[PDB]
Amino acid sequence: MEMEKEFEQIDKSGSWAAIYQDIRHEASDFPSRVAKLPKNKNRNRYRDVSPFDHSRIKLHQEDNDYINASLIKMEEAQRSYILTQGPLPNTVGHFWEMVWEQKSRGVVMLNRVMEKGSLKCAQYWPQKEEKEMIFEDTNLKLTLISEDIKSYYTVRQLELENLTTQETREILHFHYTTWPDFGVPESPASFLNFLFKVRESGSLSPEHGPVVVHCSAGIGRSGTFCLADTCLLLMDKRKDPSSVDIKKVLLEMRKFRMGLIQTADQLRFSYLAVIEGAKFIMGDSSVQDQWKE
Ligand SMILES: Cc1cnc(NC(=O)CCC2CCCC2)s1
Repeated sequence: MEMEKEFEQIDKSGSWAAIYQDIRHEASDFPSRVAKLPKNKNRNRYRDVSPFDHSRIKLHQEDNDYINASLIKMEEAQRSYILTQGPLPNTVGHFWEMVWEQKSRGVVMLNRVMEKGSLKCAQYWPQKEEKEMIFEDTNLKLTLISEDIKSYYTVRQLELENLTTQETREILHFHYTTWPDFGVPESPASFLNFLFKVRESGSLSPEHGPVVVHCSAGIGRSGTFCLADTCLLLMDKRKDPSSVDIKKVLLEMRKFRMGLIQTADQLRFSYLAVIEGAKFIMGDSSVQDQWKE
Protein backbone atom coordinates (compact mmCIF):
# COMPACT_ATOMS: atom_id res chain seq x y z
CA MET A 1 0.00 0.00 0.00
CA GLU A 2 1.00 3.65 -0.25
CA MET A 3 2.24 5.29 2.93
CA GLU A 4 -0.19 8.12 3.81
CA LYS A 5 -3.29 5.98 3.39
CA GLU A 6 -1.79 2.90 5.00
CA PHE A 7 -1.13 5.38 7.82
CA GLU A 8 -4.76 6.51 8.12
CA GLN A 9 -5.88 2.88 7.90
CA ILE A 10 -3.70 1.89 10.87
CA ASP A 11 -4.85 4.91 12.87
CA LYS A 12 -8.55 4.21 12.29
CA SER A 13 -8.08 0.52 13.08
CA GLY A 14 -5.80 1.18 16.07
CA SER A 15 -3.39 -1.59 15.08
CA TRP A 16 0.06 0.04 15.50
CA ALA A 17 1.06 -2.44 18.22
CA ALA A 18 0.24 -5.38 15.94
CA ILE A 19 2.16 -3.93 12.99
CA TYR A 20 5.16 -3.27 15.24
CA GLN A 21 5.11 -6.78 16.72
CA ASP A 22 5.13 -8.24 13.19
CA ILE A 23 8.36 -6.32 12.52
CA ARG A 24 9.88 -7.69 15.72
CA HIS A 25 8.93 -11.24 14.71
CA GLU A 26 10.40 -10.96 11.20
CA ALA A 27 13.62 -9.19 12.19
CA SER A 28 16.97 -10.85 11.53
CA ASP A 29 18.87 -12.70 14.27
CA PHE A 30 22.64 -12.84 13.88
CA PRO A 31 25.36 -13.69 16.42
CA SER A 32 26.92 -11.05 18.71
CA ARG A 33 29.66 -13.18 20.28
CA VAL A 34 32.36 -10.52 20.65
CA ALA A 35 29.97 -8.16 22.50
CA LYS A 36 29.29 -10.88 25.09
CA LEU A 37 32.89 -11.76 25.96
CA PRO A 38 33.52 -11.14 29.69
CA LYS A 39 36.30 -8.62 29.02
CA ASN A 40 33.76 -6.36 27.23
CA LYS A 41 31.13 -6.17 29.96
CA ASN A 42 32.02 -2.62 30.97
CA ARG A 43 31.98 -1.52 27.29
CA ASN A 44 28.20 -2.12 26.99
CA ARG A 45 25.61 0.23 28.47
CA TYR A 46 22.72 -2.27 28.26
CA ARG A 47 23.04 -6.08 28.36
CA ASP A 48 20.28 -6.61 25.76
CA VAL A 49 21.65 -4.15 23.14
CA SER A 50 24.67 -5.48 21.24
CA PRO A 51 26.18 -5.10 17.77
CA PHE A 52 26.12 -8.10 15.41
CA ASP A 53 29.55 -9.60 14.75
CA HIS A 54 29.19 -9.25 10.98
CA SER A 55 28.60 -5.45 10.98
CA ARG A 56 30.44 -4.25 14.12
CA ILE A 57 32.96 -1.42 13.88
CA LYS A 58 36.43 -2.62 14.82
CA LEU A 59 38.89 -0.31 16.57
CA HIS A 60 42.39 -0.36 15.01
CA GLN A 61 43.97 -1.76 18.15
CA GLU A 62 45.43 -5.21 18.70
CA ASP A 63 44.64 -5.42 22.43
CA ASN A 64 40.86 -5.03 22.32
CA ASP A 65 39.12 -3.88 19.12
CA TYR A 66 35.57 -3.80 20.60
CA ILE A 67 33.09 -0.89 20.65
CA ASN A 68 29.29 -1.12 20.80
CA ALA A 69 28.80 0.34 17.27
CA SER A 70 27.36 -1.00 13.97
CA LEU A 71 27.77 -0.06 10.26
CA ILE A 72 24.37 0.27 8.52
CA LYS A 73 25.06 0.19 4.72
CA MET A 74 22.02 1.07 2.55
CA GLU A 75 22.87 -0.13 -0.97
CA GLU A 76 20.09 1.35 -3.16
CA ALA A 77 20.01 4.66 -1.29
CA GLN A 78 23.82 4.90 -1.36
CA ARG A 79 24.00 6.00 2.29
CA SER A 80 25.94 4.62 5.21
CA TYR A 81 25.59 5.32 8.94
CA ILE A 82 27.39 4.20 12.10
CA LEU A 83 24.87 3.71 14.94
CA THR A 84 26.34 3.57 18.45
CA GLN A 85 25.42 3.82 22.11
CA GLY A 86 26.02 6.97 24.13
CA PRO A 87 29.63 6.78 25.30
CA LEU A 88 30.38 5.49 28.83
CA PRO A 89 32.96 7.00 31.19
CA ASN A 90 35.42 4.25 30.19
CA THR A 91 34.67 4.40 26.41
CA VAL A 92 34.94 8.12 25.57
CA GLY A 93 38.45 7.58 24.21
CA HIS A 94 37.26 4.63 22.09
CA PHE A 95 34.42 6.76 20.67
CA TRP A 96 36.75 9.46 19.33
CA GLU A 97 39.20 6.82 18.09
CA MET A 98 36.35 5.39 16.00
CA VAL A 99 35.47 8.85 14.62
CA TRP A 100 39.11 9.36 13.63
CA GLU A 101 39.66 5.92 12.09
CA GLN A 102 36.39 5.87 10.15
CA LYS A 103 36.98 9.43 8.70
CA SER A 104 33.58 10.69 9.85
CA ARG A 105 32.78 14.41 9.44
CA GLY A 106 29.69 14.63 11.65
CA VAL A 107 28.30 13.29 14.95
CA VAL A 108 24.50 13.32 15.51
CA MET A 109 23.34 13.23 19.20
CA LEU A 110 19.62 12.73 19.90
CA ASN A 111 19.54 12.61 23.74
CA ARG A 112 20.43 14.90 26.65
CA VAL A 113 23.24 13.93 29.03
CA MET A 114 20.65 13.62 31.85
CA GLU A 115 17.07 12.43 31.25
CA LYS A 116 14.49 11.18 33.73
CA GLY A 117 16.96 12.06 36.51
CA SER A 118 19.62 9.56 35.38
CA LEU A 119 22.77 9.81 33.22
CA LYS A 120 22.10 8.66 29.64
CA CYS A 121 25.62 9.28 28.38
CA ALA A 122 29.00 10.70 29.42
CA GLN A 123 29.95 14.37 28.89
CA TYR A 124 32.21 13.41 25.98
CA TRP A 125 32.92 16.85 24.43
CA PRO A 126 34.28 20.09 25.96
CA GLN A 127 31.91 22.80 27.11
CA LYS A 128 34.40 25.73 26.99
CA GLU A 129 36.85 26.80 24.28
CA GLU A 130 39.71 27.24 26.78
CA LYS A 131 39.19 23.81 28.51
CA GLU A 132 40.16 21.18 25.96
CA MET A 133 39.98 17.40 26.55
CA ILE A 134 42.81 14.90 26.24
CA PHE A 135 42.09 11.17 25.89
CA GLU A 136 45.26 9.49 27.05
CA ASP A 137 44.31 5.87 26.31
CA THR A 138 43.86 6.65 22.56
CA ASN A 139 46.16 9.72 22.25
CA LEU A 140 43.64 12.27 20.92
CA LYS A 141 42.92 15.93 21.75
CA LEU A 142 39.51 17.54 21.33
CA THR A 143 38.82 21.31 21.36
CA LEU A 144 35.53 23.25 21.20
CA ILE A 145 35.86 25.80 18.33
CA SER A 146 32.36 27.33 18.29
CA GLU A 147 28.82 26.68 19.52
CA ASP A 148 25.49 27.88 18.07
CA ILE A 149 22.47 27.32 20.36
CA LYS A 150 19.03 27.33 18.73
CA SER A 151 15.58 26.63 20.11
CA TYR A 152 15.44 22.92 19.19
CA TYR A 153 19.09 22.01 18.61
CA THR A 154 22.72 23.11 19.05
CA VAL A 155 25.54 22.88 16.45
CA ARG A 156 29.17 22.77 17.52
CA GLN A 157 32.42 22.88 15.59
CA LEU A 158 35.11 20.69 17.15
CA GLU A 159 38.78 20.11 16.34
CA LEU A 160 40.09 16.58 16.74
CA GLU A 161 43.88 16.14 16.79
CA ASN A 162 45.70 12.83 16.52
CA LEU A 163 48.57 13.47 18.93
CA THR A 164 50.71 10.67 17.44
CA THR A 165 50.83 12.35 13.99
CA GLN A 166 49.80 15.97 14.76
CA GLU A 167 47.12 15.74 12.06
CA THR A 168 43.91 17.70 12.76
CA ARG A 169 40.34 17.51 11.46
CA GLU A 170 37.16 19.53 11.85
CA ILE A 171 34.17 17.55 13.23
CA LEU A 172 30.61 18.94 13.25
CA HIS A 173 28.40 18.06 16.30
CA PHE A 174 24.61 18.18 15.72
CA HIS A 175 22.72 17.95 19.03
CA TYR A 176 18.95 17.58 19.04
CA THR A 177 18.04 18.88 22.49
CA THR A 178 14.22 18.76 22.62
CA TRP A 179 13.13 15.11 22.29
CA PRO A 180 10.72 14.64 25.26
CA ASP A 181 11.68 12.47 28.26
CA PHE A 182 8.62 10.24 27.57
CA GLY A 183 6.97 9.39 24.24
CA VAL A 184 7.70 11.08 20.89
CA PRO A 185 7.31 14.67 19.60
CA GLU A 186 3.79 15.80 18.75
CA SER A 187 4.85 17.22 15.34
CA PRO A 188 7.80 16.04 13.19
CA ALA A 189 8.52 19.59 12.04
CA SER A 190 11.48 20.33 14.30
CA PHE A 191 12.99 16.83 13.81
CA LEU A 192 12.82 17.28 10.00
CA ASN A 193 14.34 20.76 10.15
CA PHE A 194 17.16 19.19 12.19
CA LEU A 195 17.64 16.37 9.65
CA PHE A 196 17.89 18.93 6.83
CA LYS A 197 20.51 20.89 8.79
CA VAL A 198 22.64 17.74 9.09
CA ARG A 199 22.21 17.12 5.34
CA GLU A 200 23.12 20.68 4.40
CA SER A 201 26.42 20.47 6.33
CA GLY A 202 27.96 17.85 3.98
CA SER A 203 28.23 15.30 6.81
CA LEU A 204 26.12 12.63 5.04
CA SER A 205 27.85 12.78 1.74
CA PRO A 206 29.99 10.10 0.09
CA GLU A 207 33.16 12.25 0.18
CA HIS A 208 33.35 11.53 3.94
CA GLY A 209 33.27 8.48 6.18
CA PRO A 210 29.86 7.50 7.63
CA VAL A 211 28.10 9.89 10.00
CA VAL A 212 28.11 8.65 13.64
CA VAL A 213 24.60 8.75 15.20
CA HIS A 214 23.70 7.97 18.82
CA CYS A 215 21.13 8.33 21.56
CA SER A 216 21.38 6.37 24.81
CA ALA A 217 21.20 2.77 23.47
CA GLY A 218 21.68 3.67 19.78
CA ILE A 219 18.54 1.91 18.43
CA GLY A 220 15.43 3.99 19.14
CA ARG A 221 15.69 7.70 18.33
CA SER A 222 18.80 6.78 16.29
CA GLY A 223 16.79 4.32 14.23
CA THR A 224 14.13 6.95 13.63
CA PHE A 225 16.77 9.36 12.23
CA CYS A 226 18.34 6.97 9.69
CA LEU A 227 15.01 5.37 8.71
CA ALA A 228 13.50 8.76 7.87
CA ASP A 229 16.61 9.95 5.99
CA THR A 230 16.89 6.75 3.87
CA CYS A 231 13.17 6.65 3.01
CA LEU A 232 13.17 10.30 1.84
CA LEU A 233 16.28 9.71 -0.31
CA LEU A 234 14.67 6.68 -2.00
CA MET A 235 11.51 8.70 -2.75
CA ASP A 236 13.73 11.21 -4.63
CA LYS A 237 15.72 8.56 -6.52
CA ARG A 238 12.91 6.28 -7.81
CA LYS A 239 10.52 6.79 -10.74
CA ASP A 240 7.57 5.83 -8.51
CA PRO A 241 7.91 7.33 -4.99
CA SER A 242 4.79 5.53 -3.70
CA SER A 243 6.75 2.28 -4.09
CA VAL A 244 8.87 3.09 -1.00
CA ASP A 245 7.81 0.68 1.78
CA ILE A 246 8.91 1.95 5.19
CA LYS A 247 8.48 -1.46 6.86
CA LYS A 248 10.71 -3.13 4.26
CA VAL A 249 13.38 -0.45 4.69
CA LEU A 250 13.28 -0.90 8.47
CA LEU A 251 13.71 -4.69 8.15
CA GLU A 252 16.68 -4.11 5.82
CA MET A 253 18.28 -1.80 8.42
CA ARG A 254 17.68 -4.40 11.15
CA LYS A 255 19.97 -6.79 9.25
CA PHE A 256 22.80 -4.54 10.49
CA ARG A 257 21.79 -3.61 14.06
CA MET A 258 19.20 -5.15 16.37
CA GLY A 259 16.17 -3.43 17.82
CA LEU A 260 15.90 -0.33 15.60
CA ILE A 261 12.69 1.51 16.48
CA GLN A 262 11.88 0.59 20.10
CA THR A 263 8.12 1.27 20.35
CA ALA A 264 4.97 1.40 18.25
CA ASP A 265 4.85 5.15 18.94
CA GLN A 266 8.32 5.57 17.38
CA LEU A 267 7.12 3.58 14.36
CA ARG A 268 4.10 5.86 13.93
CA PHE A 269 6.28 8.94 14.32
CA SER A 270 8.64 7.66 11.58
CA TYR A 271 5.70 7.33 9.17
CA LEU A 272 4.60 10.86 10.08
CA ALA A 273 8.07 12.28 9.49
CA VAL A 274 8.49 10.66 6.06
CA ILE A 275 4.97 11.72 5.00
CA GLU A 276 5.42 15.38 5.94
CA GLY A 277 8.97 15.45 4.66
CA ALA A 278 7.96 14.14 1.28
CA LYS A 279 6.06 17.42 0.74
CA PHE A 280 9.34 19.34 0.45
CA ILE A 281 11.31 16.61 -1.34
CA MET A 282 8.80 16.44 -4.17
CA GLY A 283 8.76 20.43 -4.83
CA ASP A 284 7.25 22.80 -2.22
CA SER A 285 10.06 24.83 -0.86
CA SER A 286 8.27 26.77 1.83
CA VAL A 287 7.49 23.56 3.63
CA GLN A 288 10.98 23.93 5.22
CA ASP A 289 10.07 27.52 5.90
CA GLN A 290 6.77 26.54 7.76
CA TRP A 291 8.91 24.31 9.99
CA LYS A 292 11.18 27.18 10.69
CA GLU A 293 8.70 29.74 12.32
C1 LIG B 1 25.20 18.63 28.91
C2 LIG B 1 23.92 19.16 28.63
C3 LIG B 1 23.40 20.17 29.29
N1 LIG B 1 22.16 20.56 28.87
C4 LIG B 1 21.76 19.81 27.91
N2 LIG B 1 20.58 19.99 27.25
C5 LIG B 1 19.84 21.19 27.28
O1 LIG B 1 20.26 22.03 27.93
C6 LIG B 1 18.45 21.36 26.54
C7 LIG B 1 18.09 22.85 26.02
C8 LIG B 1 16.74 23.45 26.55
C9 LIG B 1 16.94 24.53 27.61
C10 LIG B 1 17.55 25.67 26.87
C11 LIG B 1 16.78 25.76 25.63
C12 LIG B 1 15.97 24.41 25.57
S1 LIG B 1 22.93 18.63 27.51
